[PDB]
Amino acid sequence: EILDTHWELWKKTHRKQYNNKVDEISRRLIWEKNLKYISIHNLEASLGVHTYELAMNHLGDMTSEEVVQKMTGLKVPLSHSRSNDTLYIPEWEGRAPDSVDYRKKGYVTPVKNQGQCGSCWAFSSVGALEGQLKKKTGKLLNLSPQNLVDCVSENDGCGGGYMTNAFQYVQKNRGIDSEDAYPYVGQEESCMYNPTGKAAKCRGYREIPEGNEKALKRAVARVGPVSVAIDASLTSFQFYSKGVYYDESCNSDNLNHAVLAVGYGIQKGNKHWIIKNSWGENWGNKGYILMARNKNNACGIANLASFPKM
Repeated sequence: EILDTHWELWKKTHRKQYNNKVDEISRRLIWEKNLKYISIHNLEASLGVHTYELAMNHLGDMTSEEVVQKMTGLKVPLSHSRSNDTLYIPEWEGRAPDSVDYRKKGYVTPVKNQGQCGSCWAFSSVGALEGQLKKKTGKLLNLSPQNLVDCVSENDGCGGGYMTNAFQYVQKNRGIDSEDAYPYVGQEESCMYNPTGKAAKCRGYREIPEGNEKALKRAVARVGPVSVAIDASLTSFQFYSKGVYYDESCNSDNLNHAVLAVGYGIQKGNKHWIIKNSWGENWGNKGYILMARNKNNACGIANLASFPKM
């Protein structure tokens, strides 16, 4: 009931300003809605209606359609399907483990905050484009998603874009800078790539078969981090916190987010997919979210995946 005092706490805790009480008391009202949702959901879990738990994050004030409007970025491109093309990837008749995590392997890097910009496409590519720089150079550094943002003329930069276009670019341009020499700002600028700061390179990419969650599983185990696309326009997704994630409402045709599969595995009876995100370290479980695996292609986890070849 003392929500009055707390909202302030949750306010100060973050960078909540709200200049002019106009929107102030408004966002706070929405806060109560979400907070309300969490309460219910987390109760339906204790009973066993769901298999995951939710909690408040720096996105309490915002709303579902909002984030899906200013913190996504995916831009499903034109046709490409073939299943025998040049960039297609047909795993070889070998064997795949039972569970892998590319974090314990130091193949992944800390999570960042794309911010209020459709930099998901760049943050997603700048992730797999990293896991390789480790699996070939042995040294893992943090590339720059900004680089692509204001350089990949074929992508709406802060306005939207795809991944197979970044891999293509980073390559065709002869190299991608490094966040250490081109800092992300989250606003769209002028391509100021500095060759004198090459961090990685590309020689092509590969599109994982369409739908094959099995192909997704082997690719990650044989190649490493894999840039994937998903449907992140659900309240359950936005307030995730722990446990495997599965909402029977996620759509396989509404792809609006691009994340990174840092491996897979099973947990407490349910399989899963370990995914790194770009919504700050506060979101979910320190930045990653366990997404149901081998469960009818939830949120289209294996609908539009791909990775670069260093």
